[PDB]
Formats: sequence, C-alpha cells, structure tokens
Amino acid sequence: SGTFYDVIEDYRHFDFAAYFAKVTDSDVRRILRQDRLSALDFLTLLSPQAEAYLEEMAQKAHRLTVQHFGRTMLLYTPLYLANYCVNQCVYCGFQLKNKLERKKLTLAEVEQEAQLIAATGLKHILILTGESRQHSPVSYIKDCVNILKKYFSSISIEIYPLTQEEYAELIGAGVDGLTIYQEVYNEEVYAEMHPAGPKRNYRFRLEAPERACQAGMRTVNIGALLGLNDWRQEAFFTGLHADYLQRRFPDVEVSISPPRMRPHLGGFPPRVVVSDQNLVQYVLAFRLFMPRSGITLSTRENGRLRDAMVRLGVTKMSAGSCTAVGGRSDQEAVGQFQISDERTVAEVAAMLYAQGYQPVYKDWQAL
Ligand SMILES: C[C@H]1O[C@@H](n2cnc3c(N)ncnc32)[C@H](O)[C@@H]1O
Ligand code: MET
Ligand code: SF4
Repeated sequence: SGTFYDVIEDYRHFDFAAYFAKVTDSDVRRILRQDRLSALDFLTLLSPQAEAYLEEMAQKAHRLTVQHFGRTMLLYTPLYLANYCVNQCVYCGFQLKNKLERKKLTLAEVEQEAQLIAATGLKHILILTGESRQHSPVSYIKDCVNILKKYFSSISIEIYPLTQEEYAELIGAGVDGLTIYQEVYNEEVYAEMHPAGPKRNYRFRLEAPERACQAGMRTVNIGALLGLNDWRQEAFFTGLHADYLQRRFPDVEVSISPPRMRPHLGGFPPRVVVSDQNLVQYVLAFRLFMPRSGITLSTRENGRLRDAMVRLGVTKMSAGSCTAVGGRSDQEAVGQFQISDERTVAEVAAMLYAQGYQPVYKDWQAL
C-alpha cells in the first residue's frame, strides 16, 4: 500500500515471545555500547532481561537527551474545545453512550480560555475535540485556530483523523503540530476497543500521521494507549512507527508519548497493568533508539513520578491541564479522564528550576 500498514502486515507473523526467549544479558550490554540501534535492538531493550540494566540505560539516556535537548523542558497544556462524539471508545469519558453535558465552546469562550492559558506564559497549545463533524467540523477548528494564533506561537491539534487536504487546510490556518494516538496497534484488540463509529477504521487512523506529514505538518506526536494490550509489543510498534515516519519524512520532528489509562466516566478497566518501571523502561529504551526524538509526558502521571523522569529522557511536559470542556471555569465539568498531576504551569516550572532544568515555552529553545 506504501504506508505504515504494510509494516504492520509484515509483523503479523512475528513471534515476539520467541524473540524474547532468545534474548540474553550479553545482548543487552552490547546494545548499550552501540551508537545506532536497529528496531529489534529497541525490542531487546524492552525485554524482561533488560530490566537488569535499567541504571545503565538511564545513565546513557540522560546523556543523549542533554546532548540534543540540553537541560530544558518544553511546557504545554491541552485545550478541549468540544466533547460531542459519535464514537464508542470503551476507554474514553466522551464515548457516545456515556451520559454527560455535551458542550462546545463559543468563539468568545475560546478566546477567554486562550487569555487564561496565555496569562501563565505558555506559548505551545494543544487543542482537542471529539469526533463530531456535525458539531465540531473542520471549519469550527479553523475558526478556533485563527483566534489562538494571536496568543500562542505553536498550535497542535489532537482531533479525529483527517484527509490530507483537510490537514493542508489546517496547516494553512496556522496549525504546526499533530498529535494522534493509534491507541492499540494489534488489529484484533483495536476492534474490541472500538466497537462502533468511524474510529473503528483501523487503517485510516494508522495512516493519519503520514497524510499529515505529506501535507507539510511540522511535528507529529504518536503513541499507544498503555493499558489496552501487551505493553511491550505496543511500545515496540510505537517506536517502529516513529522510526518509519522519521525515515520517510526526515525534516519532520517526530515525538512519542507513553500515556497510561486513567479512571474515566464509563469505568472500563484496563486489560493489562503497566507499572511505573514498565513506563520508565519504555522511555529509556526509546531514547536510546531515537536519541533526537521528543518524548512527551502528560498529567496522566502523578507529580512524584514526573519529577523522577525529568532526568530520564522526557523533553516535553504538560502543566495546568484540564480534560473537560470549560472545566477551568467549572470544577464540576466532566473530563475525558481523570488527571493525576494537578500542578499549575508555575509549580511545574519552579520544580524544573529546582532540578537544574530550564523550563522553555517555545520549541526552538530546547538545545
Ligand atoms: C486524547 C487521548 O486521551 C487518551 N485517552 C482516552 N481515554 C483515556 C483514559 N480513560 N485514560 C487515559 N487516557 C485516555 C486517548 O489515547 C486519546 O487519544
Ligand atoms: C479527544 S480524544 C482525541 C481526539 C479524537 N477524538 C481521537 O480520538 O482521535
Ligand atoms: S477517544 Fe476521541 S473518538 Fe474516542 S470517544 Fe473519546 S473523544 Fe470520541
């Protein structure tokens, strides 16, 4: 097909358990000495055996991150514009069958929240909507982007997947970043997590980052939703997808997120448990695989864990977040999921200073 779905097809018969069974401690030590890592060297760093070398991995991953990013940490925050959605994502608080107050911000409410967020010093903003081309079509997001570009120098979207021409229209309006999570790369698990709605189309969402990069998107952020499937395999396909995009679009800045499932309206329990050490090994392994790729850490993680991971390869953190439409002015507003780190921008910035890190607000200052 000429997309990343061809790579997924080539790994449909890959025996991950047989590969891990062949991994030894000498394989891990060799890879820690290498300059460049193949996709399977990355898979070897995700292995149970590699847990014996997490200290050595963190030592090297910290050095690689300082080399390409300096002692900086880019800050951003999400802005939910609307929560209308036709999809039935079992893990999400905005799924169609959930009962909540559906709301879409007027243009004046968007500008007011933009002023509230800009008053904290943030220059990077990420906007989100549900999948509802009737209540939040591309034209609506285009009008919001035009207001937001008065306050923020970098606007990223995390919305429903678009055609290449739709992305090109939003890039022309001032969008410079794309965040889209494949959620789960296993097609069988994906079908169970998405029983109804256009999001059930596995290929259309898998190929969204490419259509965006072809339209000229500057940066793309991807990731599997940790908790939905075998985490090592999902982490591997996130790195493989990141590597595929970076080799295909050498001028695009490719980043990943390792978001873990959180409590949410609906109450769906995650299929597998992902521990804090799993999350650390994932981040460390990916930093060694792609040393120049950004690694975003959201407020799904608690403050103490995010403070530990400042020195572990994370390059972008959210602060002062809110997952509800208008929840910054309404404490009873229902969010997409429950956040963990409730710290403001200022509290996160003051913590970073205390660790010897420079909080930055524009992405070109990370060096
Ligand atoms: C905006 C992103 O938030 C993630 N997301 C959706 N539902 C949840 C949840 N219950 N917990 C944590 N993250 C979630 C999805 O991966 C979605 O893409
Ligand atoms: C608000 S969830 C993220 C945006 C969109 N609904 C998606 O799942 O891709
Ligand atoms: S994850 Fe996105 S598409 Fe799925 S129910 Fe939530 S808002 Fe809708």
